[PDB]
Amino acid sequence: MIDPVVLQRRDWENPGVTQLNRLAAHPPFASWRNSEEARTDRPSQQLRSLNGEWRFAWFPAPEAVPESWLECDLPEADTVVVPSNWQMHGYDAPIYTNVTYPITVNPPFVPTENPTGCYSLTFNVDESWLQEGQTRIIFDGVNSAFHLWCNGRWVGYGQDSRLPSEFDLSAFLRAGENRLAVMVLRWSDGSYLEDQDMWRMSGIFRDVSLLHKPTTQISDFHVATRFNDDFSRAVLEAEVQMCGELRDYLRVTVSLWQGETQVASGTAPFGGEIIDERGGYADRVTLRLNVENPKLWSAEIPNLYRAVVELHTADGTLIEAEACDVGFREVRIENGLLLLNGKPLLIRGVNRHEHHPLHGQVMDEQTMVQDILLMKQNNFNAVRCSHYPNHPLWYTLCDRYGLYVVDEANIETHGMVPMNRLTDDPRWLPAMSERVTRMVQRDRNHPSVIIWSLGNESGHGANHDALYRWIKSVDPSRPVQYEGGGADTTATDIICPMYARVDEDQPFPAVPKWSIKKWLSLPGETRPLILCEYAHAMGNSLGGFAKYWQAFRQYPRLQGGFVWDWVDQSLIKYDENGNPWSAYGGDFGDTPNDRQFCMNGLVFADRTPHPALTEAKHQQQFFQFRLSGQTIEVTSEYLFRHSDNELLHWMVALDGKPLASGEVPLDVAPQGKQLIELPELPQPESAGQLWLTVRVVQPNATAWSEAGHISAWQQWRLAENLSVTLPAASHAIPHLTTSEMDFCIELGNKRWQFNRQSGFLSQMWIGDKKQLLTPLRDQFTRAPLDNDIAVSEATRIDPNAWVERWKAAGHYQAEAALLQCTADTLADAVLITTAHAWQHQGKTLFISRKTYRIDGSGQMAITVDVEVASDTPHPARIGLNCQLAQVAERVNWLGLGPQENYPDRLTAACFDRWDLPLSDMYTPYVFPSENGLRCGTRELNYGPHQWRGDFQFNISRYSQQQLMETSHRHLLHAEEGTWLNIDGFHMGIGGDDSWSPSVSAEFQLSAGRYHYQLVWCQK
Amino acid sequence: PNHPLWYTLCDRYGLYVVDEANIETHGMVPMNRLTDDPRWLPAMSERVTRMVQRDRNHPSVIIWSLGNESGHGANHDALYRWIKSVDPSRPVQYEGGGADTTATDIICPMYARVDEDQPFPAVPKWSIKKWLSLPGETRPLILCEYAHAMGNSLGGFAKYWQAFRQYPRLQGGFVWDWVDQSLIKYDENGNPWSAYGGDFGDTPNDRQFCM
Ligand SMILES: *[C@@H]1C[C@@H](O)[C@@H](O)[C@@H](CO)O1
Ligand SMILES: [Mg+2]
Ligand SMILES: [Mg+2]
Ligand code: NA
Ligand code: NA
Ligand code: NA
Ligand code: NA
Ligand code: NA
Ligand code: NA
Repeated sequence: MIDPVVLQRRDWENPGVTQLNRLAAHPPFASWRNSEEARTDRPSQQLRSLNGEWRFAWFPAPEAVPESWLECDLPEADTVVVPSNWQMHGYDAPIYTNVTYPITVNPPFVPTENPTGCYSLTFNVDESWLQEGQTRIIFDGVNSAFHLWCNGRWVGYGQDSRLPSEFDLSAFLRAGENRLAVMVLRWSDGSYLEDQDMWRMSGIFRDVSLLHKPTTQISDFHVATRFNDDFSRAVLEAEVQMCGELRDYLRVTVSLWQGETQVASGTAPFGGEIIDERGGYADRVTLRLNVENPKLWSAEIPNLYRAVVELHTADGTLIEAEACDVGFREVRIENGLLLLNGKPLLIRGVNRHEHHPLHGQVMDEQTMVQDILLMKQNNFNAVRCSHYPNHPLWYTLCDRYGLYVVDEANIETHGMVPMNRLTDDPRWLPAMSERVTRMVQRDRNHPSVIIWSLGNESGHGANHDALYRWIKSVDPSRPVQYEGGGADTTATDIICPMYARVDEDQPFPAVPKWSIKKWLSLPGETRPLILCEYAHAMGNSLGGFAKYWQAFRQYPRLQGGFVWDWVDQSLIKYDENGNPWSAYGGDFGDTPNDRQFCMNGLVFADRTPHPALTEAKHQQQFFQFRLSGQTIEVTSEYLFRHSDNELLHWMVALDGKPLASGEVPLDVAPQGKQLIELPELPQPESAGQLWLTVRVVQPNATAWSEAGHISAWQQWRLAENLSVTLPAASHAIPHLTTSEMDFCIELGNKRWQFNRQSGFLSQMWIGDKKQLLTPLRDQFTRAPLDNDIAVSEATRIDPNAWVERWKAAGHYQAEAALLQCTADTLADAVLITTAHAWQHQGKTLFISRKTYRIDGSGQMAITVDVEVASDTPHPARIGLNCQLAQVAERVNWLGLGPQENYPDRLTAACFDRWDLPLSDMYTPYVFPSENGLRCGTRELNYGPHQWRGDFQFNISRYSQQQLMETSHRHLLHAEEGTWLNIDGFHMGIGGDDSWSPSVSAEFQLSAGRYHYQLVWCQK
Repeated sequence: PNHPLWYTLCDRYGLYVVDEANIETHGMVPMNRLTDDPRWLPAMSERVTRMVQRDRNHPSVIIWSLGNESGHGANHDALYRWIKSVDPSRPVQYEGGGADTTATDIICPMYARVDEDQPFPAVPKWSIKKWLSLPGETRPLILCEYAHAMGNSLGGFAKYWQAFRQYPRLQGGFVWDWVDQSLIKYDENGNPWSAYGGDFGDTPNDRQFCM
């Protein structure tokens, strides 16, 4: 077995040892030996990728690894791609757990059965690399700890899954063929700081590379940009550090480029200013470059310069060059406001994990770019790196596309009891400090990073305070935030709670979540408030999103938040027929697990939007609208840019029929206003409601959007002319036929049947074709949403959860008892009158009283009046349902759409005539629930049927019962015909969080008495 | 940190104590080379945290010190905040990097003179009366070392005390120092004599500067 010191020391069970022989952290290097190549950011011959086909063998523990593996390839090993997580190749199971550690909590110890990945690579090194200078290896991401060997000799050890580990291999390599051996441990003492709510995987999951640096080398460099009061003048200050022999002829030149133009330059020998009694840094120099009228960086306009750092002899010999993109911007908190370039930010943010449904936690350029384009297209301007430093390319892309970044240390100890057990313990300070300090050393030159975060969900400990102060000391250019221990501790510049509600206090002992409006004004409080997590987007969610944005806009110091979160953490599995399906917690034999709680995204794992995404896009719009008469007032919420790629399209329609349209160019200054006078509108021919819709279209393509991109919209009701004309009097009269079992009504080809034992319409005919597969009955329940269920930890139930209260009240079990069923014959109609009581174990929950009026024109008017017992939990819905025999291709409606919308999530929807394929009327949430509702609907058309009134509906091939009984979307089967759920009223979906009741009072069905009417006819 | 009995004796006899972390990197160039280096933060933190954990219940300890002559690095700032957080009962002081940095609650220079400025670059030793009223300065001033008692010395001692008594915010200081670091050697006849640097074959050495 591999030995002796390595297995003896057990460095992976010691928080005092987080590395051996690891090189110092630093900003991204490429060691260009040509300055023009550095400037253009073209590939460097001194930076080689070792990604591709490696050899891999799996072992149950490090003790099981054979000693021979160190010297030569194992025959039993396989050839696999690197980077990769070994769970994704099927070597063992990924584990989904939220809070509870995937291992027994016994710090610093891990299980003796410790899955061990043995990676190896035979590769070539050219003689030229070994004759001179330094050859290092860089592992961007290894999860969670590893020992490294080169050509059979031990090199070093590393921890922290989310930052690069670098080792000098100069003395280990030979010309020609070389062999790396990497023993990766799944569990280590590092795991105690990696308890993020996500899939627990392992392996070499980020890039591996070889870097060649000269012996005399740039070892570090920091770029700062400071400004005068109006940002018309800047000073770029670049501190550069060298390693190697100090020499008088050595120089650094820092040159600043705007495209092909060099805007500034400075050259100096080494030797910093005196700093104390012993002198200064002889191995450092600081260059100061004056920049007049700098082009400022923001998410709105991501202006970048190129800084080239040249290490050279005085007489002109370049030793090496390094470089970075530079964004001129100031981030500061002043008078309680987070300012960027002097202006208060409004953070339209989202948390984003590094997740791919096929490749797990391995990130690629295409996916990153896809994510960024989708975020910006949906009006996000900010991302939180939940909850670890990201793949290095992410920051480069955020610099270039323009997104504000919160860079977050890889520290989460959520499963500890209490949460701060390790973070208050000075014995864990060393391991914690490296996760903070090495992040700052790596990422401090990226303009996109505007805020540092100390980690996530690790309570508040003294270690947090120490590292807070370390950051403030080494980098005063960026605020520091941290949510743990109450979101407003001494370790944060920003009040940054998770799931604090807008108006409602949640006064938990020790760590209350105050109403965000209340929080700001607590005695002595002065800081800005930006939620690190809010609007939990789990399944059918984002109810109440508009309430946050209204408050964000009204309150200066409420400066936004980061939605939780971007993308469902579902993984692809394959069934017996090789068909892909989306899996969640427990689907890999992983146990214990927290099931679907890993799926909280605005988008599906494949980046298909959830309906909630449009709600986010709309509330995060950068243009605000008001209407007065026929004048539209457009207000810009851009801070820096003019509206130079925007036109306003307007449209007036009468119940879906276009009356007039037109367009006006937008010419709005940042924070400015523009008045748009609409032309005189034509008088409507018919009766009904006029609707004005405006939309902001971007005529030109950008780096992040296509030509014609819609960025903003708004609707208003204009004039309404109420119909005062009586329908044409029909000559025909429907006939009533009575039996003991049934009332049958006939009118031409049309027939209705009411069952006298049940009291419901049991059948209808058009021609002599039956229309119903299941009778039309009241429905007071929905297939529970993730929010209704309100579970965040599989073993924990909130008795106050809506699903728990509905179940215990017997809402799902309640049986309809007939009280009345009579028939009457009027002058031109047959009138059926019914009353029902729903009861559970002697308690009447609901009473439904109806009339059905069928006239000579063939229309059936259903009037429904419902009583709900005041002491039963408010019902999910008050409506009717039936299974129609007809399966049609299209659904046509006049109401809110086109996408799924609910009462507390309908601001993004527009009133119009919508026409979709039936399949679009179902939302494929991975965990199935009530879905696909559209609200404020006045007319619905499906095949031969038309329903009219003022209702909410959903329509699909899946019953509420099936949705309720099915755990995974791939297990759903289309039922015979089409299930129609038509509601007079429907409860909000909530989502302020998904583990407690979160539906606001105004969206609960608490009125006790409810009235609605539907007219059912043939089209 | 001293032998544990020292604090017990200071508690019982009555002496105010500045308990100081075992951190001095005077010989580094510049002096803060290690203390501004995040890789040395772990080793440094233990010298501070384990001192606090040991001595925090002693009433005689009234002030914590982050060490001596190690310039001023970001590691001092972090450890300053660590103490402030874990023990709000005692001020934290530290002289390195100019005696009035963000890592000290007390302006605590060594060998700053009463009336005479010593305007060294980066780390000046202002007149103590002047130091107090520099623009924005509010802290008390207590010299961590003053009146260097080397051989025939302590000239001008009365000047310090006159100033300490006149100025409220001049709250005294700690003389350097208590006892000559001389060692006993024996001559050919076995008679004892007082030895200093260099007398043991030790080289390089700084001779009598230990006394
Ligand atoms: C905040 C922390 C994050 O990692 C998630 O656990 C989220 C709930 O899904 O809460
Ligand atoms: Mg360890
Ligand atoms: Mg967590
Ligand atoms: Na605001
Ligand atoms: Na989650
Ligand atoms: Na425009
Ligand atoms: Na379900
Ligand atoms: Na005094
Ligand atoms: Na001395």
